[PDB]
Amino acid sequence: VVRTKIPMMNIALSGEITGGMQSGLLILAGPSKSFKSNFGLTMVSSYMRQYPDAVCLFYDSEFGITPAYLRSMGVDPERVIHTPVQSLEQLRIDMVNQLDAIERGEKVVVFIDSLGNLASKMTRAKTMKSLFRIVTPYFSTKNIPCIAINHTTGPMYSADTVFIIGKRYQFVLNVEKSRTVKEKSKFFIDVKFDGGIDPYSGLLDMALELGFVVKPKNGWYAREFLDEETGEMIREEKSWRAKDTNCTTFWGPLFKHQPFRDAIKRAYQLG
Amino acid sequence: VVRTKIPMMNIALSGEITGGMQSGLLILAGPSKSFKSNFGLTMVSSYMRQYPDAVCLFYDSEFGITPAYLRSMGVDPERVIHTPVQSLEQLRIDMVNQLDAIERGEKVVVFIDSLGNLASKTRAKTMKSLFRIVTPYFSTKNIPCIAINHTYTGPMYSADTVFIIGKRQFVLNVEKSRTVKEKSKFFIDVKFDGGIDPYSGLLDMALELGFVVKPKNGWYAREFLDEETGEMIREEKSWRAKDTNCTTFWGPLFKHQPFRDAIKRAYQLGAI
Repeated sequence: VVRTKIPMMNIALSGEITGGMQSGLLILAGPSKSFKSNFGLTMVSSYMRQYPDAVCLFYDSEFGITPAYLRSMGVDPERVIHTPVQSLEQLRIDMVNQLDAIERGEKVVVFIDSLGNLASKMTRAKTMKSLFRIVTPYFSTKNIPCIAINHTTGPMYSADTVFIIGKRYQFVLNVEKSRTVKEKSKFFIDVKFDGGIDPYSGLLDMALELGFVVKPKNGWYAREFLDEETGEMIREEKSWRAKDTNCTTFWGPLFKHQPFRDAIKRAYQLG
Repeated sequence: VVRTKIPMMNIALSGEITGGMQSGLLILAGPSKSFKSNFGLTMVSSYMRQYPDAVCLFYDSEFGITPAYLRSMGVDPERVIHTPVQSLEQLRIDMVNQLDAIERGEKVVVFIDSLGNLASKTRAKTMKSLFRIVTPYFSTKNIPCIAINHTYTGPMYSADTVFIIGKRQFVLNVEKSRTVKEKSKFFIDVKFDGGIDPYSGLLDMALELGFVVKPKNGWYAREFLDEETGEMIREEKSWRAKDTNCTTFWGPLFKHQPFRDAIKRAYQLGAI
């Protein structure tokens, strides 16, 4: 299990609060300036923190991510193998050579920033499709994740997972394709004006849908917990404003409440 | 006024919880990979947020801070005038030229990434002149300048404000300042996720000032001053450290004038 710091991301990835990223190709797609490559980097960073052992193969065609940017996202640049790329053909040739030099068990995350601005060498959609069909088996055989950014039967159905990200500050992530999560699930991702990626994103809304948080007064919020013995939802005594909920004293008891975790899996996780 | 989201850094800058950056040359110094430029970007970002008006004059000798990096720190790259520099001479030239072109009232923040890798064309003497050359513009035109200087009569005494940043989590030493006592130490944390913690140091400082105590080990309680009895009154509940990084914890303290005052007294130069 490789989970991130954002419980809403873990859900989008695995269907559960306690889940995380899988091996395979994940495409993060959407208009540019929606924080896609930051979400990508959060994932790379989590992988590299879980495995001090790991390296990141970083195929770069944008040149916006530098050592300083990586450090601020908590990625060690010393463990990043940087390959600038100017075409899909070159992307394919270099990925295949490196994926082939890797053994099952080695920790390696692939991050591609970005697919949509690479020339084949018109025939772009075709070449992109066959790049995916060529690299995806390696991801699965060698058991590694690959996160690809793509600024907006199609090529992206050769991927294992597709997130489409849009503007609702506030982002909506739409699960277009997944092995683990119901297609078309919508998750809310907040990015603060300081460019800060809220780890409490979407929790309060979701808990409100799932019943585990209610609203005694307008703009006030209360938790409700299922008592196994009496089959009733028991409110807490206390009432919170929305801003006081972004804290572990608020979320911690719910995250620990199995019914909350189960209501999330049942709402989102596949088969 | 221009405060930031990290109170500890509003205290380092101005000696109080409610203050922030002022006009002048601020140097951020210390070993590279200490989060100086993030720390610097945080201020550039608050300045530009408070003044949707403002432009950033970005003097760049490192090329580590790209448009994307800027956006992720909340600076709009469209409002950034980017100037590559390869020497102090060249940097002096462009700064004087662009500083000169500005009328008072125009909002401008200067960010220099960085100073220590620039050849002159006696490096330290060339540096001191540049400062003595540029700093009158900052005061006249009322603009802040944040300059990064990596460590691998000194010129730094020609700055208005010097922060030395090192690893303790980092410690910020105020080496020179108009507003806070010299040698003040502040704790800045950066979490595993590259997260610039806005609760940096507040716990240590409150423990120092006596507004937080430890009932048992690993537990923390707030104390408030009953200003009529002069007594320090504990709150009912205790909290582990991790429960404290929340507005529900710090908020009633930030509202409590005795806590605000204890902070000025420990950090703000008395004569303000």
